[PDB]
Amino acid sequence: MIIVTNTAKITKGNGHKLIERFNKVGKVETMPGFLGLEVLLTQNTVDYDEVTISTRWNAKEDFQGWTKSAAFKDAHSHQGGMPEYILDNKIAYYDVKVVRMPMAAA
Amino acid sequence: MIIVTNTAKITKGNGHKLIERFNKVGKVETMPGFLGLEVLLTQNTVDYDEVTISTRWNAKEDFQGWTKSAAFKDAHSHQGGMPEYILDNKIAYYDVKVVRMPMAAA
Ligand code: HEM
Ligand code: HEM
Repeated sequence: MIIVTNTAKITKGNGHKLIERFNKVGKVETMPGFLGLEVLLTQNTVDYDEVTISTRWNAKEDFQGWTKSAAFKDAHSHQGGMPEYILDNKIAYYDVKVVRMPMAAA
Repeated sequence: MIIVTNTAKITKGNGHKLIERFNKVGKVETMPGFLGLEVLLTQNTVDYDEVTISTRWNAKEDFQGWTKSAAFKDAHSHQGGMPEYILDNKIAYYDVKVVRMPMAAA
């Protein structure tokens, strides 16, 4: 299981613009081995906003299948480019090593 | 829903020791409002290992309850510094803004 994150440093007060763009049903959710997408807003950021798009996958090849897909090319078409309010963008890949679920579900 | 993340930069090759410490049943899974814990290993880190412990909570109050509990005290009795392979420690808090679950492609 892997998580792929795209973390955007955004000019203060503009985070909500990037969140609104992901706040809708899309195509990545239909891909094989997709397990979930979440959008996070970092707390306590002083001079900027930080918005994280996180996607979780059975395996890296499932993510790679999506980035080759047509729907990825359709969802990376009319973006209006990278918005001006985006100061910095980091991408990271994580291996999930331990998962500990609640007792209320056990 | 919120996420609290502790990110440890570790001496390259020693990340498995921290992962191992969390690879067991603990007491945080028993806390009210706890929704899950996972441990991540960042890919393609050059000089070091990076291990992230992420915990998910229904509300900030639930996490606060946990940090005020005798279980958190006892787990953080410490009274002696961290292992020498732990180089740095960063804590972050996130608000979950959007959740998109897998969907049938039809
Ligand atoms: C490298 C610079 C990148 C920029 C500037 C960028 C920006 C954007 C923007 C503004 C959208 C809105 C269009 C839409 O959501 O339909 C979008 C689509 C999307 N991007 Fe990126 N992105 C980048 C790379 C990435 C990466 C690394 C991921 C990894 C998860 C990713 C995942 C997505 C997803 C899931 C969507 C939505 C597709 C859907 O709705 O099905 N993107 N991108
Ligand atoms: C800032 C300095 C910190 C140090 C030196 C530290 C150190 C430790 C150590 C050595 C353990 C081992 C106890 C065990 O394996 O159960 C532990 C437990 C743990 N710590 Fe930290 N910690 C720190 C902060 C935090 C914070 C702020 C969080 C917030 C989420 C956190 C999350 C956890 C979790 C989830 C556990 C395991 C709880 C369980 O197994 O029931 N740590 N801590």
